[PDB]
Amino acid sequence: FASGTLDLSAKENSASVNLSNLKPGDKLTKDFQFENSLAIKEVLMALNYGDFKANGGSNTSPEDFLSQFEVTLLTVGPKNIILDDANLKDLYLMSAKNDAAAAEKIKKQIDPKFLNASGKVNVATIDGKTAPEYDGVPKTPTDFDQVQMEIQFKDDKTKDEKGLMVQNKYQGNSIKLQFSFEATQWNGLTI
Repeated sequence: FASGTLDLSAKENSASVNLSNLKPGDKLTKDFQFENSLAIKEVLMALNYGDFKANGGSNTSPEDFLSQFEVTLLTVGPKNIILDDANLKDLYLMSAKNDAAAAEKIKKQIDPKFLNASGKVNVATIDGKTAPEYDGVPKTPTDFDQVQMEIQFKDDKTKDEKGLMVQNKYQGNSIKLQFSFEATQWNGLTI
């Protein structure tokens, strides 16, 4: 329940998540508060992954395991839902590769006001609105909303011909995630 502090003045801000010893339905939650007074327009989130291990589970595909997870990301001023149960594979391909087909899957749900041309997602809001929605910046830039992230192992509940839970193919699997957060100037370049 302890929030994480991302100092936007820092060179790189990233948060890692270890997905290990989980079972379908499990959720992981983390809060982030930004700190700054640089002229920041956006804070762009992207996802990377790695270190997949089968650990005796029948699945040996890193991507298939990744595809079992969803992320909900919101900001708190009411709560503003930016990403709602976005599939982690789709989010990886969009935000790491700017893959167009993957972006289309996310664009099904997301308000394009949060989507950066690069494929990364803007998570910097002030009372639920992005900074460029405002008519200029005050002499002292307002602190950005708190960010809340929820990662869940989706629970299919599908059985096969043998009556076994199909998602047990992932039993034992582990993988590591890293979410990056990049502050941008008002011209859109990294600070």
